Amino acid sequence: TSKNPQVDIAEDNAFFPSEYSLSQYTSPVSDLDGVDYPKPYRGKHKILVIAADERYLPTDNGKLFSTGNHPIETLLPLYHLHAAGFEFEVATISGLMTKFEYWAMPHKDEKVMPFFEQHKSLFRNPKKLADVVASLNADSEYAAIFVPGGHGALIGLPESQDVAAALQWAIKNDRFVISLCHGPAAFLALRHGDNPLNGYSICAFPDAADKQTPEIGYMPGHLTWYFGEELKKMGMNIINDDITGRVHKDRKLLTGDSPFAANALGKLAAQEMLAAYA
Amino acid sequence: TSKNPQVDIAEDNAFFPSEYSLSQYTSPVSDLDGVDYPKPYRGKHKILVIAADERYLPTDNGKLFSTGNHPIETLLPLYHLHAAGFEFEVATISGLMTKFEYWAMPHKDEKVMPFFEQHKSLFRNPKKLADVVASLNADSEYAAIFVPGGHGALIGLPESQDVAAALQWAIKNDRFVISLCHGPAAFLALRHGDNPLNGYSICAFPDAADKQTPEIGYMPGHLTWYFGEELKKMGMNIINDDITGRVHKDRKLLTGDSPFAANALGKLAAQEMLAAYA
Ligand SMILES: [Zn+2]
Ligand SMILES: [Zn+2]
Repeated sequence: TSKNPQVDIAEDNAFFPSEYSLSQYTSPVSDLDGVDYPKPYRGKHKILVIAADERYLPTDNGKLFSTGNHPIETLLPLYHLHAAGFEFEVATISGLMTKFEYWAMPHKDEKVMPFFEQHKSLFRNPKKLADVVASLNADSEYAAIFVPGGHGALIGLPESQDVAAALQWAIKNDRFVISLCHGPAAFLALRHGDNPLNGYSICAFPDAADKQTPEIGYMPGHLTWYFGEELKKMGMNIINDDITGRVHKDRKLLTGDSPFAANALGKLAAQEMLAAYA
Repeated sequence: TSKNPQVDIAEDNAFFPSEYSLSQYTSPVSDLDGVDYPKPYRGKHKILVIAADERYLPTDNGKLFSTGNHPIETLLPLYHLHAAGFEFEVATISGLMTKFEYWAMPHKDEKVMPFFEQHKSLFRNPKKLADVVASLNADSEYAAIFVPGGHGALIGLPESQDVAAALQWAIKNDRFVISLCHGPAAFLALRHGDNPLNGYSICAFPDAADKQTPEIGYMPGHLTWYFGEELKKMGMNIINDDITGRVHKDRKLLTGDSPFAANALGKLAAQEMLAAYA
């Protein structure tokens, strides 16, 4: 199994992660489980998902990493939440369709795939974040904001005033905020302004790992910046410097360190949210 | 040469045009020529290009057409204009990178490719249209707005208030407006508001052709709507119902019917613009 990045002919000088990377970090079936919720939430609040509308990430050598939102990271936690009784809505800054890292799609998962198929339109024809934000008030029916990981979360989200307003609303209004892997990079939207996440702790994909993955061809080059240290400059605490599939809780801020943490984050979020709404 | 659409593995159920389509409508070298401008424009006005930030177009059968801006259509006219002394700037509604139909890129063109390479950053890191519009005034240094074709021009542009404001500025301020193929679909941004293009005539890709190309696999399905008739409802006149590589002029509105018209549109635009600015 080669460690060389693979060609994405759709774009100019763009690559998918190497075969080795894929054999070691993806699988045709997920580790989705523990989906037992006999007493589901019966209210109206939904999960607001802020997804990636861009697939290509430029690396330090000019090459583009063909990324986007991680399917395992996005789907598992929503599967648990949907099962727990929480439906979801999807939004992107531009309003353009969600861009997934399909090379990580568990195409043979007899549960995840049909769940994906039955909500495909929500991802394909998302709402424009700004439109959602304009209607926000203390009574808005969103029980939580979910920012899934995938390197696509590094594009736009970390510098969007819309994401900032959104996060500000959620925190100020005592709502849940869920994220994993690189999803917390969006929290950087709060720099230069009121930062209600100051002093919060989370786990996430460590910058240290991003400096190693290209060695195995997960990406065609190095990142041009690291969200970990920036978040630390923004007054946030990152508790891990490695990948173990762990999850963490700081009040209503629920996070995960990687796709290996997706199933666990689902359980944690479902458990925490059910208890709050019942 | 097969007439079956080809798979774009980067996306879910997305396809590039068939081999047949490509053998008959693309080429490793363009028909770029007649680039003779001994007395180039020596002012500051630039060409403002409004490009596509989305590559995937949903068809009537749920399948996605892997499109974007047509490289021949985009590059040839800018090559002539740049040669004529007019540099250019690129903007997209979202600010995300320009998405090209690389399957039409003349990868062996010893002129177009280097010209592309030397301006790549303008396409990759475009300005956000709204930002450009906010700074617009009668003295703004844009001699023309260029909306290249490609089916990607059908996404977002036809319903963007930013594009409407932009076109309104150009017309009201006696600037040139250039477009071809599906690029004029962006003119539909003017519906529901002041429409300074009412009564204008142009040539463009005929709806009739869009209803045939899928038969040869250029697209994986049929369009969900046709910009031709809408433009007609908006008070515009489309002079052609076929593809001949022709170009047309209506005051400062310069257009083309397809990629076969790109080289000619370049000459026309360069000629017309030089005469106006000198
Ligand atoms: Zn559902
Ligand atoms: Zn130049």
